[PDB]
Amino acid sequence: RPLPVCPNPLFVRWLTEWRDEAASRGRHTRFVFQKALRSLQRYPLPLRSGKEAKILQHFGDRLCRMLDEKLKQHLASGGD
Repeated sequence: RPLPVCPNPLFVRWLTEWRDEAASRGRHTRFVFQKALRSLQRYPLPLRSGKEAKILQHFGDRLCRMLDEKLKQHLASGGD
């Protein structure tokens, strides 16, 4: 929604779109994107870095790494 109520990370939409694609494609990573996304929705801190996602074991180091790499790519490319 266009309502900026609750600072939801750029990580939120990524975990949402990857899990959504994973539900349509049959990707097994759908489950790891879920437990990460649910953790973020119950966590009142806007994760700006994968360093901040690292403390959350629900994500895991692989998940935290992907998010931080994507955060880098997006700012560099404008979109994605």
